[PDB]
Amino acid sequence: WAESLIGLHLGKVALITGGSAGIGGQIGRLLALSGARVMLAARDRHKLEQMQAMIQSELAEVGYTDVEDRVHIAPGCDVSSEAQLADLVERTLSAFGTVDYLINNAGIAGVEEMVIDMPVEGWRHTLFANLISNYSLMRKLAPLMKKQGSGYILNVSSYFGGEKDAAIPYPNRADYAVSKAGQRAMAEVFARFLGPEIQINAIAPGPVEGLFARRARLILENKRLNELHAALIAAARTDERSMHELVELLLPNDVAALEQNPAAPTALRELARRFRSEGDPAASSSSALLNRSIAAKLLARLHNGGYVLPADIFANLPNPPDPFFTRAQIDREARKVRDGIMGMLYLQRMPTEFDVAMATVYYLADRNVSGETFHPSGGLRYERTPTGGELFGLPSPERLAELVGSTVYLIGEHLTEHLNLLARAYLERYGARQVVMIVETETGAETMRRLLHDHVEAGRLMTIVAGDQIEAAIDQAITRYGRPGPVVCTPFRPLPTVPLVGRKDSDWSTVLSEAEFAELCEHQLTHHFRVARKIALSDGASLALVTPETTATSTTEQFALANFIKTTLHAFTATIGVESERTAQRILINQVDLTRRARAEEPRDPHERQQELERFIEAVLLVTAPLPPEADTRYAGRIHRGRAITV
Amino acid sequence: WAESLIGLHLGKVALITGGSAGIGGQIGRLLALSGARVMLAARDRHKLEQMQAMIQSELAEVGYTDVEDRVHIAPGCDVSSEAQLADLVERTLSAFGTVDYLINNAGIAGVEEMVIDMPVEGWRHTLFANLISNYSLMRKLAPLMKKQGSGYILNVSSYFGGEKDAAIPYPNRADYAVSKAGQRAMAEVFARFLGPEIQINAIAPGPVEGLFARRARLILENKRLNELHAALIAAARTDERSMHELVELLLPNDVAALEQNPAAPTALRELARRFRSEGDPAASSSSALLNRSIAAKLLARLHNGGYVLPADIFANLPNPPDPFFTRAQIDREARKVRDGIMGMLYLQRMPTEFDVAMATVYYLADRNVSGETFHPSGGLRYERTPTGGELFGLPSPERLAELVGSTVYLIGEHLTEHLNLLARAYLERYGARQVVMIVETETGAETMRRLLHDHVEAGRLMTIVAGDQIEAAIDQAITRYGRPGPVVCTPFRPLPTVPLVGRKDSDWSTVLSEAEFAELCEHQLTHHFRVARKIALSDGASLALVTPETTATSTTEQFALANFIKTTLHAFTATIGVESERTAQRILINQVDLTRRARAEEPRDPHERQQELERFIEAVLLVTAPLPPEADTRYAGRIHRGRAITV
Repeated sequence: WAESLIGLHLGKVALITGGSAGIGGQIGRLLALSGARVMLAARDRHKLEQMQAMIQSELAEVGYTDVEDRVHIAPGCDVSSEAQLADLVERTLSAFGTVDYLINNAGIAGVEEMVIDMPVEGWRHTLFANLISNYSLMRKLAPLMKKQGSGYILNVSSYFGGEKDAAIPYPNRADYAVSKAGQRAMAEVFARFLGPEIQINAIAPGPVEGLFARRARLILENKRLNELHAALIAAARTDERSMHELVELLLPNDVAALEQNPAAPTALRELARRFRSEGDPAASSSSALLNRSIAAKLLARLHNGGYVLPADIFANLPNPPDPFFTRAQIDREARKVRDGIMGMLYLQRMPTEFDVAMATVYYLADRNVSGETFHPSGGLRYERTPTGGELFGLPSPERLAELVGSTVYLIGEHLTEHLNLLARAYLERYGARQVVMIVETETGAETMRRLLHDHVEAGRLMTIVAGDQIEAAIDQAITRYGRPGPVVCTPFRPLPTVPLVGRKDSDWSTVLSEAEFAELCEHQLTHHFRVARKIALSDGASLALVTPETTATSTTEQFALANFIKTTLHAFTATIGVESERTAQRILINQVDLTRRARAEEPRDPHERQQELERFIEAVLLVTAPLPPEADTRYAGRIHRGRAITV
Repeated sequence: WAESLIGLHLGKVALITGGSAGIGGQIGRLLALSGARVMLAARDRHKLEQMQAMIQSELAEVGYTDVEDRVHIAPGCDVSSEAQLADLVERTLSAFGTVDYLINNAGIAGVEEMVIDMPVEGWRHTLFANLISNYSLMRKLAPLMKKQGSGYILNVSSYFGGEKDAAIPYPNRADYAVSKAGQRAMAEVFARFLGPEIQINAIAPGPVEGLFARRARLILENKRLNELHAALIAAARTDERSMHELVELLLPNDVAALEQNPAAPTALRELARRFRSEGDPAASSSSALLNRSIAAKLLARLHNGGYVLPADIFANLPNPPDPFFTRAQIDREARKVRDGIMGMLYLQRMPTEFDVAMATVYYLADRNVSGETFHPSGGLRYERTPTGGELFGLPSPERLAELVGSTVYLIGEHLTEHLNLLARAYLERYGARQVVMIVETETGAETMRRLLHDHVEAGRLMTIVAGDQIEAAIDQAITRYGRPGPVVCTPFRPLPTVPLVGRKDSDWSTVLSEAEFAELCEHQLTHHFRVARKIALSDGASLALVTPETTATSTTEQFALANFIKTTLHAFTATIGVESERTAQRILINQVDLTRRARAEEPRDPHERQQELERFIEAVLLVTAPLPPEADTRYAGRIHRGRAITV
């Protein structure tokens, strides 16, 4: 079976991260059998030593000599740590000299929560492990590749990272999806810079063959949380009771008593009815509203949304008797998950790690591909959200009427003209009651206060300085000015103008640093994640995520980084749109792109510029004007969530 | 170099069409060296015999025996002929029994004209050779593959056939592009049906290494045609002279005299000035307007657009002295073409046919991919048009004002509700002067006349029966009711409901026939091509191409065929949009999709249905309301052409 493989990569040196198991271990194995010298990096020394032994034993069996010189390991390697990645590269270059192939395979599942349950530090950790690590190793190894005149960077992404012009929603996995999309986007935008000496591609395997009760149980506990949270948020909107008083109705922990209470809000009585109808009579979840675990995670959502409740509100919650969910409900949801994955597959057969690695090692022999995403497995039935539509007009007069009397939050700093035009559109054209302008710095606040002096003097434009504490700034806005209806989130920072690759004979000293690439992710991805999380938790009606602006005079490097961010953020927008849709959250989340693919598409004169700024206002109004609630059908609801439009 | 290849496909039988040369000859060669038995089909016997000899000689050299039994040829095989494809399959199955791999490689360049210069029979010929041939061979060979429990269909498409969710405009190549897109779309939609026994994928190589003066000269002759045609059409719109009288200004064939004529229309005097400024003083094209060849092709455009001119109008045109274009202008355009192709490549190196075939033969070993398009070469800088945006509202009141007093042409038959709602929107809401309803049959005409009785009785709705003569029907409309402003083109026919695959142990007697697949292309692709060609030639202001309707009750087979058509037509729309943009044609051409990917996205109740039909009217108005001509900037012009939106 190895006959077609032996000799294919003879003389090559490969670094494989995550090389102790999974597809990474198999790529390491087959590259070694193909004749490459390999460094396998991973955390667990013991698993790495076993993999190294098996590969060395197989090389000896097919007739390699000095097998200890052909397979090295780098144990205790956590790719989320920049220091550990520098140590990995020093260890690899000491062992083998210049790396030919960087196989950026290492990956973690990430937080595995909905965005509104996702710790900000957990999201950042996923980006460090899964995405920033891929740039960091490229930044250290590409200079040596360019100097020797050849190299290959392969980022191991996923089908769930999307594809060119299409995002793939991955609910409960936004951190992972964005990381996977960023791995592909890095190949798409760096290929022109790294050519002609270096190839950069991604692989995006689908599901591969590699507890299921415990996951099905978490799905059911998550559904109970979502149903309770959505009804409490909906009730609080139109009831005179505070959220504290609404949550008190839950404390007897009695479904039938909540359903039958004529003074309970309709959203809570209808929910109680659903718990009885859809419930298993042998499950305590059919007669009790929640348990302490769901209660704690619900209280965290409410607290994270600026709702005022005492920390001990659930201290005396009656404990429902086991089972909360029956083995029958848990097993039915587990079959639904499993059957869901198997029904994705056109070929009705799960690919093996071995088969994917084999297709990958054949693919690495191709010298005429860069910027591409290879699907070593595929044929998948799954939802996709096309991105990059440019032909739109205004929303309906019915949706625009819903802006009258509204509280608008605008977030930004660098895009002062956009922010001014938006504030004035919402206030002067569409009868918003007030705009809260949330900027990064006092200097930004003063720039906006001078641009909007008339509305400031009239009490219609309030300014808040967020710095690096956007969630506390939004809490200040909720407390002082009221919860937001429409929200527009622009980036505080412009894109950097440093080189993305170095001259062949240079040290690359000025080239985008590992720390600068992290900062890019912080300012252009994490910023929107933090706002989306906080705004959804705080019951905002709508949220436009706005990418950085490219113009006819942007540097080629700014175009590359802009498109990196635009592609990567599409994964976020698509995922959180579907997560929100499927959990009955009102909020509409969509993306408005100020980034284009090519300078030739940008406005060239003042007239075309005016056209562009009018399209920007139109685009933001198209995604932020709320749906009159009768129009939020299943059909219209899916259209107005998780989409991106290009100005 | 063959060491990794020998044994990879041992025991397989492959049919390769176009197997005498190019990538096809190399795939044939490398599959044989890999251990496959191959049938190579092509037209020229002599080239096939040479290829067969070289491959047989190389097999003998690497140690195969009985090499005459391993490489057969099928000369005189024209894949555009259904009879010849049946003969090919009989010949192949006699030689080898069941085919494992169908390599649908054969392809022609096609007409290589803009749509408005493309004979309808030439377009049909391209579809027969390049697309319908791929279904025809699959229809004959898949039953045997399914019966034996395994098979592979590979369609050799092109990067210029686009990708999932993105069309790639290929000006002067609409027939080729649509054929290439259809090859990919066939893999995308058939994979679920052909699984699990059969894999179907496409390959989409970019430019490959495989007169250039003569092509550069045709580019310059084509530019002169386009500039003259655009100015005559523009002038005729707002001058009281007939096109015949406008063309008389050209007969002295004197650039300076046309520029200096104070009574000549501004569009023609400005064009004459451009010919002098941009011209080579040593070229006769700088002092003469045209030559007999350009004159004949111009007269054909005008005649094909229903303009009345005598056939001999150019009989006495003075012949400009050679050179019309200097070697200097021809060589500069040839360098521009060449440099254009080389500047597409991130890797700055042209892939070889050998390298692409090698990557392809490795790819064929992967058993876990279906429905995919593999790029064996790639890393290309080129324009793309994302498709499948669903979030749009109405066009601007300024664009809607431009509908007042307009002549609207609606084409269709099956979608009677859509046609009624459109006629009534344009007439009752947007003050169109008249609607010409162009249907296929008398029964369709009578259905629409009864639905629109009020507007019929009032003289606002005229009905024409086109049958299979849509161009003559449009000529009747021009003559009797005046040239069209906005035009909406819906398909006459619904999608068929026959099976797309047969049961394993059946003869497949009821499965979509080769003739039925041709008819699908005729009704759902050629229909829109014929209308686009005729409407652009006839100076229509705008054209919406509308795909077939899928609903929550469409058969799974109708969803597959709908999506086939939607993807394939996107290639057409994107190509003709850019062709029109780049040749200064006014007309706006865009696509409105009534087809969705999945039944779950379709409306489920009467309310969602009303929402959907309102979105349809909005979408058609968004692409058909003309631009007030000051707004048709370079920037706004590219936005409003070649796009697709999904209702």
